[PDB]
Amino acid sequence: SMAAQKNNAPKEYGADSITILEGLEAVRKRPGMYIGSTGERGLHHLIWEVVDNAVDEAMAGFATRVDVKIHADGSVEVRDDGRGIPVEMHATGMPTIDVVMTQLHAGGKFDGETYAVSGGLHGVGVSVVNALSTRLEATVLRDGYEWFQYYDRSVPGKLKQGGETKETGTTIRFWADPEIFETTDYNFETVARRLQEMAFLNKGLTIELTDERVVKHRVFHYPGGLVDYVKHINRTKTPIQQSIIDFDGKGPGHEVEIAMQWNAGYSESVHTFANTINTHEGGTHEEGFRAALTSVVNRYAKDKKLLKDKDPNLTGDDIREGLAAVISVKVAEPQFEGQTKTKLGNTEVKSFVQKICNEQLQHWFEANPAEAKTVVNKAVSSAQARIAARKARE
Amino acid sequence: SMAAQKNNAPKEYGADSITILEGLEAVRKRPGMYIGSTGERGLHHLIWEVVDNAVDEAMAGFATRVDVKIHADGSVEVRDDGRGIPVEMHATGMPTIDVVMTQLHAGGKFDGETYAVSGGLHGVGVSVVNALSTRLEATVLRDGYEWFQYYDRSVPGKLKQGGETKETGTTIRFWADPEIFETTDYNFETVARRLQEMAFLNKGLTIELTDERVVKHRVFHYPGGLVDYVKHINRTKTPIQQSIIDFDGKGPGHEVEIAMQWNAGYSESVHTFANTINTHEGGTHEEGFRAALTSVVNRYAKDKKLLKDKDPNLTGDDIREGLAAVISVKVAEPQFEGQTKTKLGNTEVKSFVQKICNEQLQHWFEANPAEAKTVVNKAVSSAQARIAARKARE
Ligand SMILES: Nc1ncnc2c1ncn2[C@@H]1O[C@H](COP(=O)(O)OP(=O)(O)NP(=O)(O)O)[C@@H](O)[C@H]1O
Ligand SMILES: Nc1ncnc2c1ncn2[C@@H]1O[C@H](COP(=O)(O)OP(=O)(O)NP(=O)(O)O)[C@@H](O)[C@H]1O
Ligand SMILES: [K+]
Ligand SMILES: [K+]
Ligand SMILES: [Mg+2]
Ligand SMILES: [Mg+2]
Ligand code: NA
Ligand code: NA
Ligand code: NA
Ligand code: NA
Ligand code: NA
Ligand code: NA
Repeated sequence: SMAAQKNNAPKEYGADSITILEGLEAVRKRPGMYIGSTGERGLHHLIWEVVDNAVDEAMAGFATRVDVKIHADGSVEVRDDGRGIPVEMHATGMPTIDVVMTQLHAGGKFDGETYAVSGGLHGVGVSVVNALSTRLEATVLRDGYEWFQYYDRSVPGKLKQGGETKETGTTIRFWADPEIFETTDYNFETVARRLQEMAFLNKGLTIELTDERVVKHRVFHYPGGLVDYVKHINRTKTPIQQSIIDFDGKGPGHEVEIAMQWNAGYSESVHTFANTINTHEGGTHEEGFRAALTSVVNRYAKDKKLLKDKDPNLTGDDIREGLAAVISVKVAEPQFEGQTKTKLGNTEVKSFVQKICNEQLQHWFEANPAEAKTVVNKAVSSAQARIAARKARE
Repeated sequence: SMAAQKNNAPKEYGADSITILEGLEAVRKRPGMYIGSTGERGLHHLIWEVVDNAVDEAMAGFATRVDVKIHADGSVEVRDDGRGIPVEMHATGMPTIDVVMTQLHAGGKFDGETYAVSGGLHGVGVSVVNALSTRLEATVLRDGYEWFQYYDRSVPGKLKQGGETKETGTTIRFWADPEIFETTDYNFETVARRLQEMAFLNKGLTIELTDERVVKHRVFHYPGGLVDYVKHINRTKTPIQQSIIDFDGKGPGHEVEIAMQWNAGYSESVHTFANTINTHEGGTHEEGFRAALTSVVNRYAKDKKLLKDKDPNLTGDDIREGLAAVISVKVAEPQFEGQTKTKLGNTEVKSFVQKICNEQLQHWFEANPAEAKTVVNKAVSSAQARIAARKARE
């Protein structure tokens, strides 16, 4: 109708249509760019960023312990006994801790001088936590003293010098902003799972988790490393072989350890990591591993006549069904996909991991006929049963 | 030995250990944050960023056509007939096009005034393309004239006014930097696949692709939209039902269209989108869809006695085996995971999509017993065959 008609022509698209966000404004306006979502997944990312920085001190050899506490007030506190965040004035004229807390693309991980091998690389993590917290407190033990700083809705207060101490390290306590997050209710089992991974990947490290909100205490320390991680993955799954396969390899700027064992189950349990970061969606290290494994198993099965010349090749899916594996890459110059680091991008890590897996898995299969035969049996007998059922579909 | 021993104690960790990168320096130093990798996946991301901006003009209703050309020199040229990038001086004192090409977190998509619904939201895309190109040229048709700008290793030259024209729009041509990328060899089929998706999702839009490097020409225009996308997905897969299921729903700040059809094959072919962006790793819209579908099929199968009361429930995997589906969400305030936008994060979109799918799929199953029975048969007979084979494993 005439009455319904409105003056609703679109606004002019000009220079003033283009807005520039300040750094921390960009985190608050577009948190998904940095943490994926403002749901449970993104809330936990705040813990990951702070714990990753403590783990980076451990990987450098300075930290031996990470203490994580979820306080009754919903704040998270992460303590390490590493070198401490510098508090001396930065060239920019603020305390160095204020630089990292308030500036994007600021940090000590843009070269290999401070951390040779680190999960950190963007200079963003702790600034995101500050941006998306109503409050952040830091206690740094350095240069013979305690140092205290706080951030009030991301804005620094005045650095305060405390008492004398010979200890060094960093404590970060943050209050996730309820105006950003749909929930601030951390999941203890989610946090325990990730801290357990970090301990399995760093067999010298101890991590302690305490939840004071009204199991509330775990200690994570696994001197048996990736082999014990696979034992843990297979604990509910019934191993179909007595051995855990474990090997490593080294190239210019990169190393890999792989542990793996097949079970009686129908799930793929392949966990991939770079510099302790959980690359949930995989990437070049997982692709190299998968390529090698499918090649070695098919070559072995055909050589040993376990696969008929007629029979189609075993697929990656056929082979990885019932596989538990951990792939841990150490890389001087990681390429991660985004701040959530879901994938390793390094093109050179694909051929490196593929090469080491090809060599080590070919050797293992050749040297272990009884176990190799059971694994090939599993992969075949499954594929064969799946096809016979599919052909009986009416 | 004594001779092997070196003065290799680590450098002091102080204020000068902390470096701040300029914006485009951060893209060149850490391209993975923005494009995932410097391999083939990241190279193609440069095309995606430029084409997404043209698609955003089409979604706003200003552009009708996107022309993509891969030149013999390895440059990519993207033309749209939208409003043009503003060239007038920005408040910051440079031409507005220079602001978007040189500054991170700068753009017209931080509110809904310029673009109501856009894949763009970070103000980063075109600055990444510039940062990772040795050269970028822009031709803007606006205000009665052609305007020309170039960027030389990301640095703007002087904006030049050209001839008169009543036309409006934007052409971007960029030369991917071979010092950043392991390969600059674009894959025609990779580009064709993505442009085809954009056309299926925007049934009024025409996209043309030309490859002049020494099939070299495609036109993408699909007035049949998501229904014709599903027809295309199932073309090699043998539909097991005569219908394509197609429905939509609307809520405050969001809409969804879903088209789906089951086939005789053993693959899941579910493609999910938000504001035309391909959310390859899914997210809240895919989770809502999956939850609804598993609920509706199990409820239907039990109500109709197609599943014995004894029988275990059909799993999501059982149900989605042989499923072709397209989920297209339109959202005023998208939350994407990272600049590669692999996942939709919006918590409210999960319950929205789940609600619409629950209502529309329950209705479709009830109204279409012959097709519903065949789909349940497929899901059961498969699961049943898979289990019988697994139990015959020795
Ligand atoms: N627990 C810590 N101990 C010592 N130094 C730390 C600690 N946490 C942060 N830092 C320093 O602060 C810098 C900034 O940290 P952060 O913002 O998390 O970025 P990053 O770790 O360098 N990279 P990323 O985490 O990938 O964004 C680090 O590079 C260190 O130099
Ligand atoms: N083809 C185009 N036509 C008109 N305006 C454009 C075009 N390309 C870019 N722009 C403008 O330039 C701004 C910056 O673009 P870009 O750097 O890609 O960021 P964005 O599209 O806003 N967000 P994102 O792509 O998610 O980083 C856009 O928001 C528009 O205002
Ligand atoms: K920082
Ligand atoms: K921009
Ligand atoms: Mg960090
Ligand atoms: Mg864009
Ligand atoms: Na009107
Ligand atoms: Na580094
Ligand atoms: Na210390
Ligand atoms: Na030495
Ligand atoms: Na917007
Ligand atoms: Na136009």
